[PDB]
Amino acid sequence: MELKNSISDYTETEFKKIIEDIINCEGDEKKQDDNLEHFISVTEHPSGSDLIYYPEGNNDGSPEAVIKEIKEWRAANGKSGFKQG
Repeated sequence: MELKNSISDYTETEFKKIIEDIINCEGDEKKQDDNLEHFISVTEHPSGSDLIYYPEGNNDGSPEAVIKEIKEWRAANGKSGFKQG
């Protein structure tokens, strides 16, 4: 989706509504796919959907641990996470 063209225009909680969008499925699979491009796009986070469909043991499998790994990946990579919340 042609949403906020970067993570630093996201906040952690706007990204939650996208990340929750999918986990719930506010949609028809296709809506998750349309997110899932976007979830690469803003993030640069190389896994994409691997944090969502193949999650590991840091992961709570909720929208929380992905937001975390997006913060934590971006900052570990030296990059901007979302907004300063």
